[PDB]
Amino acid sequence: SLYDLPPYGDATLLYFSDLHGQAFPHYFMEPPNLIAPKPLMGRPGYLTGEAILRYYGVERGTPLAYLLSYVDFVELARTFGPIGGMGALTALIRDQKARVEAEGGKALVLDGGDTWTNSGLSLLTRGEAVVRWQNLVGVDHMVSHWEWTLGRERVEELLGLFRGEFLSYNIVDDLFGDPLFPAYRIHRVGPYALAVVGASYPYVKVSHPESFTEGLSFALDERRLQEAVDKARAEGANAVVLLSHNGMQLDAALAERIRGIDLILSGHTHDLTPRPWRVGKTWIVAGSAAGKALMRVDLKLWKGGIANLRVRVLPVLAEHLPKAEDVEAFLKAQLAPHQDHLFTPLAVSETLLYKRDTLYSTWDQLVGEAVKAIYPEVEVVFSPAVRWGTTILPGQAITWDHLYAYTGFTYPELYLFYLRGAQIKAVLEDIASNVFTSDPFYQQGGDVSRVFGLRYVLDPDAPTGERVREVEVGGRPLDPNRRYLAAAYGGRLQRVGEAKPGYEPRPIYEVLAEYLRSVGRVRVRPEPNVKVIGRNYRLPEVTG
Ligand SMILES: [Mn+2]
Ligand SMILES: [Mn+2]
Repeated sequence: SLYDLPPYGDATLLYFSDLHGQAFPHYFMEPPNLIAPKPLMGRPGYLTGEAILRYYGVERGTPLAYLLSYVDFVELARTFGPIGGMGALTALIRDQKARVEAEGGKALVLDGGDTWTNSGLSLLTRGEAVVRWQNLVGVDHMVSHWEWTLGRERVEELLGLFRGEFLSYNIVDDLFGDPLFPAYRIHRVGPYALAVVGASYPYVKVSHPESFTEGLSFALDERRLQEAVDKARAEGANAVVLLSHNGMQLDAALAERIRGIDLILSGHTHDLTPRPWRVGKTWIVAGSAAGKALMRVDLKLWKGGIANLRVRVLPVLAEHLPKAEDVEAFLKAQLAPHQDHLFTPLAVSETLLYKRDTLYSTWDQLVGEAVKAIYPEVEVVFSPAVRWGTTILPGQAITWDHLYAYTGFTYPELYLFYLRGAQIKAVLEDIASNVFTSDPFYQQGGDVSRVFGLRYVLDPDAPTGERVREVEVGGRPLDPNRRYLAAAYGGRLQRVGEAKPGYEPRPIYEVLAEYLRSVGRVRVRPEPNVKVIGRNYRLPEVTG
């Protein structure tokens, strides 16, 4: 029994992160690849497939293996059923908190951020229905990242509804530098005091439209973070927990630079850590994503920190959890009007459609194919390599709710523009230098944009300017001076391009629904357009 655990410690943290508004049970496969430059290979955040199972001592075919790796995915999805769903997550959280309290324990419900956005329910209520669900379950704290794509005003509004206490040491006014929210909160846990410090994603300005966060700075400030930890302890905190949305590698670097952080609950990177990652004098536990798991962290505290801890990744399996009737009732009420829109099949996929990967996915290829089919003049389609999304099983129907799960940006516009061949290589080399940075302190936690219509060779360990080679567009060598017509959504690439005259940008999801409804069935087979030097590029089994 995964959920039946004996008591342990003075305090229990019930933690999830990066739900990305996923209201319903769904499928979410881990990436087939998490390519690292040599210096970073074999670390948590860079483990996939069989390697991840071995690292954590997880047996193949188990519920944990199903959550942790792409290995046997389709087979395990049919065996254990879908993951997540606000209903099941709520039921699990409620079960766990009741056990702990009945033990005489103290349980905190911590949300790592990236909760309010990127789903049908979210887009339909501009995030509000997600905030309401949060209040139903009882979230004690949360940090943020994508929340800000709602715009400063809407966030300000929703925080008025949010019953938990929002934290962040780094969101400050861009002129005066005064923090807008509390950096941390101290909770009494028996005779001890536990401080929960919050950190929001520091790269919000360059990752989303600048207008969403005008007047704010989210910059990483070690001096300021260190000072908040020092203050928490001065005020009585025995132990310090960082509820983070920096990204796990950045969290790791901080563990070696900041003093006094005992545990980091790492969001943003969508990682899974069945056993805590020990860095310096800190333990790190990742928050997974899309509601697939509830991390239960039991702490035995001492006057100077965390003496020991028990970490359990609890799978959120809807077929094996009781119902949270109030959550189910609330969702039916919230989405009754939109049932037909959200859940009517648009098309049936014959193969596995997955999103997560360093370089390539079948979902993103489907999108490239959809764009080219509707805009035949397009030569290259740049798809955003976000880590949020969903997974479609073979024979499963694709719905609007799925489209919003995959492309539910608040700025979902597809842009058509010309790029010179030299800009194409430069863009890839640029992304490559960010993703394959050998220094974790500079890591931003993203993947490489998928470019449909081109093929290339990548050397993660080559010097900057030399990582991308042998570029080919439409079966011919890349010509640096030729103007290629490109398409791109969810990013900023259009800013350096020459807009296609006569084209009016429109939401990527409209283009996809139009395509899907027409073809009725899709069968995208994995055909990676990249060759990785020094690495074995892996693929999942897409049938079954
Ligand atoms: Mn996220
Ligand atoms: Mn994030």
